[PDB]
Amino acid sequence: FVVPDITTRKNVGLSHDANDFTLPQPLDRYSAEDHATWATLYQRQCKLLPGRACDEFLEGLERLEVDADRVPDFNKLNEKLMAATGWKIVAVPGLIPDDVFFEHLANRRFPVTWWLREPHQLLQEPDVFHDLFGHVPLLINPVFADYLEAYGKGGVKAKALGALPMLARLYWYTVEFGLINTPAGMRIYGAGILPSKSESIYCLDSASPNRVGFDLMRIMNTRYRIDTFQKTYFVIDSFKQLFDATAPDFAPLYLQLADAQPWGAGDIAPDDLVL
Ligand SMILES: N[C@@H](Cc1ccccc1)C(=O)O
Ligand SMILES: [Co+2]
Repeated sequence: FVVPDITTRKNVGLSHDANDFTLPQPLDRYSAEDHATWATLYQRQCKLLPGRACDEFLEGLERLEVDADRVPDFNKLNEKLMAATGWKIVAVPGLIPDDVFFEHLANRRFPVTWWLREPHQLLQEPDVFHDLFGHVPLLINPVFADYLEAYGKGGVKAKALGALPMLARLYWYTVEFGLINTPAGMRIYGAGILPSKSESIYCLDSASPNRVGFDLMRIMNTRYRIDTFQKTYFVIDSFKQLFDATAPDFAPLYLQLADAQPWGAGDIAPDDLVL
């Protein structure tokens, strides 16, 4: 049997723009159970993350006043975020079209899935805990925020050249699953890792995954999988290094990559700096 997925179930009776796919955050749809689920996830992660999350992330939670005991009011958070870096979050029903996503980032709007996972499934699909808790705190960092805006603006060129998957790989291996080295050890900045109960341990503690120095061409030539822990994590030295490394013209890189065989998710390339 085919049954409606969680995105369809959660958005019953609600609407989305056919242009920018936003809706006002439906505060009335959050149950007591949702706020409790948020509180449980928030508590779990805030216990686990010290000494694992990069310090900028944990500071962002505090400076944005991300609620510990309820699903945050997006408008209230936006007061703090707009003052910091001129960004705002917008509510979306779930996954949105790539062009809309890029257009949002290009305009300093970060799309956040409004609804929350059920306590039964504390998942695959992005929810508000992943999108808000995982992605938003680093937007208070001006270099990271500029990186996301630049990434957004880059969507037009990528789409024109049939290279959106190459940009998607870059996003995945930085914004979603990135690690950052520090003198105190490796830390986490990827939004896919920070909300997780188990990958946050594995990515720093396990001998299994490869930890490879960031390399733009390598990353855009590297496949990924969505339903398993990462076999490779890419490591930056700073958000500045990441912004600068991604500032050159990607057009000739895309054309060269278009004609190449990509690395598998678990491969170590000949030129990898393995850490
Ligand atoms: N430099 C890229 C744009 C981009 C910036 C930052 C991240 C990703 C892409 C281009 O020429 O299109
Ligand atoms: Co994400």
